[PDB]
Amino acid sequence: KITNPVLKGFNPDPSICRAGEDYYIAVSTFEWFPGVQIHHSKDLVNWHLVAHPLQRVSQLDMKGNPNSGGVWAPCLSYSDGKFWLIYTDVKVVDGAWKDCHNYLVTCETINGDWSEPIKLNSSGFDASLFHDTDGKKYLLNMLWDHRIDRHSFGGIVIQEYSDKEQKLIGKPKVIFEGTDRKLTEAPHLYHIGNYYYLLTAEGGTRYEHAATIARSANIEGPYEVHPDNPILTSWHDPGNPLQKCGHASIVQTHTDEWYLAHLTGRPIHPDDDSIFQQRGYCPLGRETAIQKLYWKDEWPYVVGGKEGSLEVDAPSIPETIFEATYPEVDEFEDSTLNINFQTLRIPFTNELGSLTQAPNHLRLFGHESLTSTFTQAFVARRWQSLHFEAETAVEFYPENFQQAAGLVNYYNTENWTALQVTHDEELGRILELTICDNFSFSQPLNNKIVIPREVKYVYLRVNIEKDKYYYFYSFNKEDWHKIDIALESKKLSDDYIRGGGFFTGAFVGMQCQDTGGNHIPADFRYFRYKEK
Amino acid sequence: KITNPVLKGFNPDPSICRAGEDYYIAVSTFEWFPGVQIHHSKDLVNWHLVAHPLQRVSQLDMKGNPNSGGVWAPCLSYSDGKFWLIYTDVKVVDGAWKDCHNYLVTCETINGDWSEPIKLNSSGFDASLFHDTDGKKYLLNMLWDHRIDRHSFGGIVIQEYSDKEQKLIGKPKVIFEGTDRKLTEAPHLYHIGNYYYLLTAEGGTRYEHAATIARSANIEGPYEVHPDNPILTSWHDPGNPLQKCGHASIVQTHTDEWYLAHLTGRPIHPDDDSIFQQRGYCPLGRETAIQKLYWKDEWPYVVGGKEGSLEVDAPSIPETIFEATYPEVDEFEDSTLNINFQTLRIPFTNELGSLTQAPNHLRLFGHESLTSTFTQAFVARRWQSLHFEAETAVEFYPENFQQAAGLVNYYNTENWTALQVTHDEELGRILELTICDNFSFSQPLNNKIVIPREVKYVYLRVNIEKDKYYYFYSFNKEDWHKIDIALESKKLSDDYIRGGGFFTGAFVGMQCQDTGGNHIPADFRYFRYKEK
Amino acid sequence: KITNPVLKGFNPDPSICRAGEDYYIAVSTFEWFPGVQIHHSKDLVNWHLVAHPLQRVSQLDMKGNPNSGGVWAPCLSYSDGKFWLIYTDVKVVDGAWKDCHNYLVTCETINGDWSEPIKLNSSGFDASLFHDTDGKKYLLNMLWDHRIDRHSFGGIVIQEYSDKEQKLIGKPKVIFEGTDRKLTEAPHLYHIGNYYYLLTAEGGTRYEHAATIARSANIEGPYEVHPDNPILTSWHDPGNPLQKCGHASIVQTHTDEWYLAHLTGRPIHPDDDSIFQQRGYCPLGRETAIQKLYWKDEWPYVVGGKEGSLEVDAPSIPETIFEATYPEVDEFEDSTLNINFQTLRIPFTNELGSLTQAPNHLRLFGHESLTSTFTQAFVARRWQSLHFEAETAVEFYPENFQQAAGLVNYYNTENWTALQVTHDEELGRILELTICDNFSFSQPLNNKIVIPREVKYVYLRVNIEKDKYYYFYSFNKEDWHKIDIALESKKLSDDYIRGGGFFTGAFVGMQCQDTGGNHIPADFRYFRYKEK
Repeated sequence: KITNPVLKGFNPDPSICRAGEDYYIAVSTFEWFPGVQIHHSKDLVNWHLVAHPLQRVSQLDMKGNPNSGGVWAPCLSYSDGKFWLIYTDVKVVDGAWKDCHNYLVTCETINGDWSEPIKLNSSGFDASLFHDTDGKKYLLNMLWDHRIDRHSFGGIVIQEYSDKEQKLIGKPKVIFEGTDRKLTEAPHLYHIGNYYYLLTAEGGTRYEHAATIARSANIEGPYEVHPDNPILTSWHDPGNPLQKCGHASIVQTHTDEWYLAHLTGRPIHPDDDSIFQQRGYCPLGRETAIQKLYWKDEWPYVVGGKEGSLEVDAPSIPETIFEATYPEVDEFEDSTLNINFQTLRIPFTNELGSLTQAPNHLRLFGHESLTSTFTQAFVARRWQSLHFEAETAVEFYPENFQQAAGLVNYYNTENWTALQVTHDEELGRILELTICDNFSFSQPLNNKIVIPREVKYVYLRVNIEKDKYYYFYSFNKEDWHKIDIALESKKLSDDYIRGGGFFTGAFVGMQCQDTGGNHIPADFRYFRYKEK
Repeated sequence: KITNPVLKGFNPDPSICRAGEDYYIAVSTFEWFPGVQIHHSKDLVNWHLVAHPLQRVSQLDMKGNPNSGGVWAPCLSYSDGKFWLIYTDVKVVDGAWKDCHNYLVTCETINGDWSEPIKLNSSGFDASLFHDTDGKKYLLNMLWDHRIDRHSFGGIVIQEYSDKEQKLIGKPKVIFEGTDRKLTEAPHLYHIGNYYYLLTAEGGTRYEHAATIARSANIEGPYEVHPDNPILTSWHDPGNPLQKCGHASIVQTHTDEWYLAHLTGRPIHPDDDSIFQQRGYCPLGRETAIQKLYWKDEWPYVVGGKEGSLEVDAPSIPETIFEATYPEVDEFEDSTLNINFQTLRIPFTNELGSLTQAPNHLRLFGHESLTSTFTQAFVARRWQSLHFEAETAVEFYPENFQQAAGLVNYYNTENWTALQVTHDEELGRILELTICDNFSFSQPLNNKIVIPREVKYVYLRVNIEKDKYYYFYSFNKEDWHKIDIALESKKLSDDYIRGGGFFTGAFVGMQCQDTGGNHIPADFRYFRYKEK
Repeated sequence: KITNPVLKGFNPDPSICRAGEDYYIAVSTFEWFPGVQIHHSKDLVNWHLVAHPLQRVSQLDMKGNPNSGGVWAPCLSYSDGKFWLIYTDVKVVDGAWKDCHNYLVTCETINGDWSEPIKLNSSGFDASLFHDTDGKKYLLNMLWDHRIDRHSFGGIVIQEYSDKEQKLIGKPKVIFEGTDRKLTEAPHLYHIGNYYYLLTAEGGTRYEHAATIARSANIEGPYEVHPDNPILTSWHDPGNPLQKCGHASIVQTHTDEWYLAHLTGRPIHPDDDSIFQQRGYCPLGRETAIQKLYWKDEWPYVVGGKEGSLEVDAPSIPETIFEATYPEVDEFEDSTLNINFQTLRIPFTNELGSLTQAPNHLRLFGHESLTSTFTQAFVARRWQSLHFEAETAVEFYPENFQQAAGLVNYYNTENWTALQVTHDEELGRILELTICDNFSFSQPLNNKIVIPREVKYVYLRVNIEKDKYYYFYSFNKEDWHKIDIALESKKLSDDYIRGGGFFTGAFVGMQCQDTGGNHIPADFRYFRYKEK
């Protein structure tokens, strides 16, 4: 009944919660704005993107943030008639430190105007708010240890949160130090029956990823780990469809059934290497899956095995399907950017672009290049399948070589490919392909593609076919020309990019840059996205 | 008479200009705030720091800026009864692109409140404003070419600036492409006699650095280069006291004498290598020197040779000495931070610290670590000699290992050494030494230094002795203890650090970090700096 | 009964074979001379080193061989009243190619004078001779594919060997391509019952190492893999005492019992990392272990699980213990170098040293440095425990700084530590510590240790304590002095050193170098080795 992944493409660190008969899953967004994606569902089978809480700079200011910084694992809960969202803003993703700050924002509705952030702490990421049955609230998070002679993951800390005083009270204390899997993080507390279940993620978000659970009669612990721990992991099984299974969250349906949401990666193996050595590449990044749970001796177990299955029995609730959140062909007729579209770090303002200046078009004013962590006029959407076709049409009249606009497949500032309309001093308007492979730049087209002066719209297309993708262009929307270069999809995956931050996924979108200072506009007639 | 360097320590890209009988030199400050350092002089022999124009976030927002980004070479000029300051904010310092934006701010006085920035262009750095004798103004700057098959330095461009419309008018055009020295930048135009002299810097800011000059009857050119070009360079002479001689600016005194301000580096040779292969390390970064000029056949020449001399004949103007801009021992009795003190990227606010909360103390509230490009509670000053002694006393009571405060010798987020008072779970308060060598972290003290509970102030000192420096500490201002580790000064130099940005210099200051979230205060009683 | 590892220390790629009621295991030696170590046993519990077949340059010429080159996995068999030894001489261990040559030498006795080599082929390493029940012989080996678009491991090839013509006949052909574990190598054929069992090693010699088996009615195949393959591997179990379990060989005792010899690594975890990410370091290199087998449905299985156990049931044969092959303190009274001692690449000749010139001493004439792949006067023995104490006494009178002699703990030319008596121009005789960490040299002793002129013998000792080892010295055999530097044992392990060749292990021995040309002698009075 439930077919995983439930949330395809870049949708990591799922935080599932129930509000009456409605189910929500908050996922990490990192540098993508607006921050935190929230999906909704009635039956746990069918889902749809409904909100992005962090829409204001006062809530989330990520200009200048390093790749894979910003919003890490979020925590969404429901209590006292409102939603509670705990999020982090990571400023440093490399080195001995991991400078970050945890905040809290609330809202009675999932898609309403969330409150201004309440400062919590900064001792570590993966902060989570636990609502105990006695009315008390506690904040959990991992402790980051920068000291040389100690492992960076110093354990799980807890501290009571005063709702009235809007701050953490008392003193924090370590309640769990993890198992031999180490890299203990993603703490989530649950008061079920006569025990307090502490759920954590261990082994890192790569292939050693796992979800461990422990219990204690008292909240302070010590916690005893599950007899068959980890309750979720596929490290030992490279053949399993779902990999990197960890960073989970538990939910009890209104039908008294138990499920476990968790992130996962579906890798491709294009190099023909030994899967045991080279586990694979995930262009779709880390996605969200949901496993079913069963109880035995007051211990939760994953139905079908700890590895995680693709097909899972759905709860006993009537089916509720939702309409598509995006049209196959977006004609930009609405004054609001489609919810599936996001910008880098900063909000989409009149400065970056407009949907009203040029009716039925997405106008993007040229700004900084694709290697900039500050201001990019780039509107993109996630790669939610390894078999799709994205397309757009752009009216662009560049006057200098520092002006380019087109279709761009992107992971981070150091990894991307771009097919843009630009200006050559001798040839005039040309269609150029630029590649940034882990900061290794190249413009492989020896024979530049010249664009006739009478061409109003330059049609750009990209076809993703599992391990490879190709670019196509057209001047009249009938005759398409293929750019004879088989680009590798693995180069836009979490497993390929360098750096301490590799927590996003491949994106495809419309972009315009003007490093000359003229902020030249680029008009995109439409944006098509169709999965096979 | 004039003893070079005139501006010691981190003071690169000098832009000298005359205002009546007053002389000013604006230098680059990069990530250090407030931006742009302006020095004043009457006789060109004696100088003193007088102002930092960019004090507001609206003028300069560098939060998140990469190391050596931000404020590059500035251009200070005087015309129409006011000062004109052209500055750049570089966002990207590595890769094919060098995303930056040029701005203009004015002020009738050198230390008054400068105006809000006027957007100019972004085609390249080293922007300069030229005031022609006919009342017309022109903006010069180097053209950055990101394209693979071409040099990044695409020549010198010029475009007329409309003072009335507050914007560049017409179209820009290349007027000079440089010589075989390449890396043509730092364009400065001067209308002297029957010619327009275009001064530029070539060969890069390292040891191949040079200053070239060309002339033309008309402003558009083409420009003919000096017959004995470059007019300034010591590349061919590794033994010359002044190295990296380039990025100059010309000034004509009120006594009708000509001088050439330029950046320079005074390297040390600690490794005992061949100076021809390994030219040396400059812990003091790039400093400012002034050479005397002489005319012959309508061409300027450097007096004493193009290499540059230490002793230069001063102009025929009476001597005017200035009082020290800083006390040997700063007791923090003033509510204003000494002008020689600067912070990283952001302004010094009540959030970061205070000089009023704890009278006669510099209170610093713990923030992010030394590896953060965002918010650091770090107040530092430049190393203006290779023979000095810096000292401070701090009252700190850390409760967790994520809180540390002390003395810190710093270059960038990846290169620094820190002697801080911190907390150990087993030992309590301890004095720890942390080292970040090109992002390689270490804490070499095997035997931790335990600080007794009754100790109110922990005295920290550092002695710089040319190629090496040592840390000292004390608990009662009588008995000093040496930390037996000979730290190398070369590790805090432009020539040692990795990355595309290596344009600052060594700094020494007071710091406090609290990655726990408590923003714990650290009280520094004083800050002593005494050169030998 | 059987306690693994049976062969401790550097003793990889075990090739077990039975000769009546005697059992032998041939292991790889790589650059160490004499080539191939052969151990003997009667009960499979107690073992002892008895021979090194390749003692002549005509058989093995490894002068100039790269680290971890030379003798790779050997194949020892018994048939027609004599022993057959297949060995390889690998010349290239990095890049697209792996230039090597396979040879065959025979001898009626295990420790007699083996014959001159018979050239076989060069298509790949891991050559093995199979003696079929019909009197026919076949050579097996892996196929190395250097071509870019294919895996280097091109499968298992077989070709009939003519004993009469002393050469391979007919044409070779691929009979097996392996499983998803890949890196298929170490082919061994066994004709048991109605099937031909092809045993191979897969997943590489690191932690993904495994032993796979397949069967076929006919020798040409195709071969069907074991239903629960691999039959041996501990990749999925980082907690297992035995790691890197692969490259096995099967033996049927005279008591009709089955056992499986295989290499294994016992890693230490000194960095406090996650064992799932960082599996560990093996200073003892790859050792040999023996598992018991059991048959079911004509398929062999490892008793106790595929991971491999420490305690294994011994065969039903009476216990036969052997006397120690080496004295705790070697006083060098015999004219024969102890069998446990080996030299690098070349044989121990009068040119390198002598046991007769200076009776009761091991005289070593100074030659090339420890970084030379040619001629080193270095006599060493393996580290067969992570808890031992090695000691020696040397009488050395160096006259120049290019002469040094002492105690050395070595892995390869780029990884070692040495405590040697040398000459300083100002201080005279001094004791210096030199370190080569992955080709990064350093002499960390700031205060040089001066040796008084009246000192005849300089006592040198080293204490290995699991993850760390320390050097000690003395001038009178009573008062020891500890060099305060905690050296890491992980730096002399297979998992730490760089390069394509990482197949040996840590050694400890006596050395003397004279890069001046004088070949200065160094007299070592004794060599002690005592395991805790």
